[PDB]
Amino acid sequence: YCKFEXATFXSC
Repeated sequence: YCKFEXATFXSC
């Protein structure tokens, strides 16, 4: 899986 912040994603 990949982590995200909605519209601020910056992981995975």
